[PDB]
Amino acid sequence: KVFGRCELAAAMKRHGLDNYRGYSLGNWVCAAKFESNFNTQATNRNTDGSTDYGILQINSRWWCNDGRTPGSRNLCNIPCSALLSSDITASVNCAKKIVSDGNGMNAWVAWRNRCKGTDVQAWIRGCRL
Ligand code: NA
Repeated sequence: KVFGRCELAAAMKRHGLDNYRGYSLGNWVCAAKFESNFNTQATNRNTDGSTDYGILQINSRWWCNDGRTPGSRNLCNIPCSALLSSDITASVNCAKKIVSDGNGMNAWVAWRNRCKGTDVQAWIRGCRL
């Protein structure tokens, strides 16, 4: 599923991501924009052989099981495929664990490089929330 900007902002708000660990909803929408272009089916292979999955490009090194990332963990206790669902519940629940891990949203390199410190409220501007 390719979400619309305001459609995804509403789905993230409904699942409790708005101001989760102090990160306003525009932060999460901005991260999803640059990670996946709002596509739940986004995948990216890393040089290390891990894979990033879904709207927030969650990695198999730590967070999900894909059966093909040697030495990895599955801290969200999900198959990585769950992160590609049209239903963002697995992505959001796992993002909550990631952003609680110590480095906040820096865990998402695209958030640090493209969202951090910018006017992230522009990502929810005009959305009925
Ligand atoms: Na894994």
